[PDB]
Amino acid sequence: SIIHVTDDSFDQDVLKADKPVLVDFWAEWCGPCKMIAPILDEIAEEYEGKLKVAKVNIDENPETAAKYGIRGIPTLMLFKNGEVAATKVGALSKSQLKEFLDANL
Repeated sequence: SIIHVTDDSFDQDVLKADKPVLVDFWAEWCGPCKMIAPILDEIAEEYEGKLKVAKVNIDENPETAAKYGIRGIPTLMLFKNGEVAATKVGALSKSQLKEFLDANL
């Protein structure tokens, strides 16, 4: 399950979620973001009982990019309880992403 989230919906969709949310900050000009997209598609399904996946295009959503200090991408941020539990900057492999989630969920 993946949702596309905007500045206007971030509070509802991410901060008020009933499950942890992995936020993928991306943009069109980001090659590594495209390389990790299919991995996130798989992770979203495999972790559906544990996690919600959200995508935020940073060019279209400057408020959220500014608020969370998103400077380079890819950046992934795992939210729990309305707060950032962990941040990863730069691409990682599927196995690396699972390590990150398993430790930080």
